[PDB]
Amino acid sequence: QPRKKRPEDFKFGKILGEGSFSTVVLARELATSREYAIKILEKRHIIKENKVPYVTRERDVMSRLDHPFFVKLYFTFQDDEKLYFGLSYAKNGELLKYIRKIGSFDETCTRFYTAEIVSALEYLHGKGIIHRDLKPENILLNEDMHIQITDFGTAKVLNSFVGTAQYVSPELLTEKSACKSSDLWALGCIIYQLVAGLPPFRAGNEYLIFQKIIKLEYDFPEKFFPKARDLVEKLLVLDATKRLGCEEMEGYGPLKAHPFFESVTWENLHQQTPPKL
Ligand SMILES: CN[C@@H]1C[C@H]2O[C@@](C)([C@@H]1OC)n1c3ccccc3c3c4c(c5c6ccccc6n2c5c31)C(=O)N[C@@H]4O
Repeated sequence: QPRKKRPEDFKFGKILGEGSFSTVVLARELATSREYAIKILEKRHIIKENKVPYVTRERDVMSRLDHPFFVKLYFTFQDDEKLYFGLSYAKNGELLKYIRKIGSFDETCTRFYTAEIVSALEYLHGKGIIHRDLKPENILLNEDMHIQITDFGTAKVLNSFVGTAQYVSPELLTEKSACKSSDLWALGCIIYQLVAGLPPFRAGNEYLIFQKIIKLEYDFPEKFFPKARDLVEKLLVLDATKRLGCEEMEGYGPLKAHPFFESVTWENLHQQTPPKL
């Protein structure tokens, strides 16, 4: 394998984002000119906050990801005080950004982008890994406009966690548990948000949001594409074992077979050219 890389091999640039225990900075490797998104974490802050298991799990899960719709971990290293993860750089940023720019997606884009996510989850769940905090802010877009799902610091590899309020599944609020269906629930929310322009469960604070979630309290606007609406209702189901896509419902075949995906060719999605937004 190559020599361990170090800080001096890069020319760090702008900050792409900040997390609670980390900072992601765009860096260009001097010897190759390649751009990487480097996640930086302070060893002391992690130990003081008892996050070692979390950072470790994050690195282990990312090291197993080998698919075009997911972030790729190219390398890691550390100096006396910090940990460095070398990640693939998704130049176009958050999907949420596009959602806001154009308000909402027409049908061709909703279908294309939902298909990529479904295809990514099928690959993720096939390795027995669950994200647990899937959302438009975590789904990035590469230079070609294909998705790049990242942020695995909250993943579970087949109850100690609750992601973003608006995307939390009901089982998480009434059992502290979570599984593949939790991601499918988040998927439903995301599909609803692509078509409507906003997530299904909204309210003044988290308590009120959690309240609507457990009572399955949301509704579709008049325009909502019929087939997408049907898919969403089969995803936003209170009983986790009744969601289209889960093992009890027989997996991904039935989900990918949904009428909404009728015209979709699942086989080579990352080869296809994305519809313009
Ligand atoms: C809430 N959105 C943030 C957007 C911004 O910073 C964050 C922290 C968040 O992306 C999920 N962020 C991460 C968090 C955890 C792991 C990896 C990343 C990451 C990558 C990237 C980016 C990024 C690229 C372009 C604009 C904003 C970006 N942000 C990130 C990243 C990236 O390109 N590769 C890493 O996966």
